Amino acid sequence: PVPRSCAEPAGIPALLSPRDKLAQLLVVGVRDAADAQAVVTNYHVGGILIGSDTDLTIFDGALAEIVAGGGPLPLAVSVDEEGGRVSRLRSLIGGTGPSARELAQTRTVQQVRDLARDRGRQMRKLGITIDFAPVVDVTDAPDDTVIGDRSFGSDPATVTAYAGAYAQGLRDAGVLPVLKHFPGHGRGSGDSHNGGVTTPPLDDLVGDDLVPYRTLVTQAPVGVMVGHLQVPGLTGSEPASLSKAAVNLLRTGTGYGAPPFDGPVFSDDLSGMAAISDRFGVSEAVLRTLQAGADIALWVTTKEVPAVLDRLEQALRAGELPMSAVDRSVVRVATMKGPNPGC
Repeated sequence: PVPRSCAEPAGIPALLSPRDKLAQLLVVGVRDAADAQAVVTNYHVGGILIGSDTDLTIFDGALAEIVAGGGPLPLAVSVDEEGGRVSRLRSLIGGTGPSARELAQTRTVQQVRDLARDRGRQMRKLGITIDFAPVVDVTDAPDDTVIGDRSFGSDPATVTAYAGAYAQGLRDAGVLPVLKHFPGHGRGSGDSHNGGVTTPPLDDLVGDDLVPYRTLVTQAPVGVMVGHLQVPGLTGSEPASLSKAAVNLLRTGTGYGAPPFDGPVFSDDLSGMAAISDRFGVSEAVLRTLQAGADIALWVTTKEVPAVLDRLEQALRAGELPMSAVDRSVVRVATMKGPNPGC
């Protein structure tokens, strides 16, 4: 029972208990209407994910009530909608369409902006507020590989032009675009989803994989998703999503030729991906990613939420996580969500 408020984002923390502040930083995948309604009513999570196993009849009237009942700001609703091989809402917004790789080869930059805006418009009518796209990974790997045709090209300038157009299209329609996967999955050693993955050395990334970010992180609003990527010279054997050194590079920008970034930062999926779940249980993974400076801890099921919040409250009392860090992220997510209607 968390009532809506007209307070400005910087002040939103004063309104909330510590448990509810923590809950604002969680985004979870849901099974259906009932699962989503229960997790929001009972635990007050900041958002939900329309994931691969989500029953899409949730859009038929259930969602608007679920959103209407949450507080103190509008519930976040997110989805994987890249097009081609990754298009959760294909049944509803006009099909998969072409892949990213196919787009950059067969349509202009402006036509790509057109398509993103139309698809984004249809997504916003359904209730979507966040799309985990565009991919800004750079690669020339085969179509069906883990990134493959999900990439706009093998050249950074090409990716900056086309991923930039896609993000602007979504932004045109009032949907938050999210660049992924920082600091570059395109030449990773494998698939994050069933094992540990390493990038080329940091120096190589700075001159190649990271170049699109230098200009795209400045075009607000925009989020950034950090991959489960081990980076030589930056993170050691820790995935980037759990590494404060990696998030700090994103925050400062200087080290790869970018201005600083103060927008919302998302972990990649913490539960369903072996790169994390081989080494960490869910509540420990959530603690780590918030310790790193991520604002949103993301995973694909609801059942872990009571345990996760218990562990995070423990971390607060034992000093494993300082309240200044929680408050700073709560302000970022309020800013992302925007004001309540009626204010």
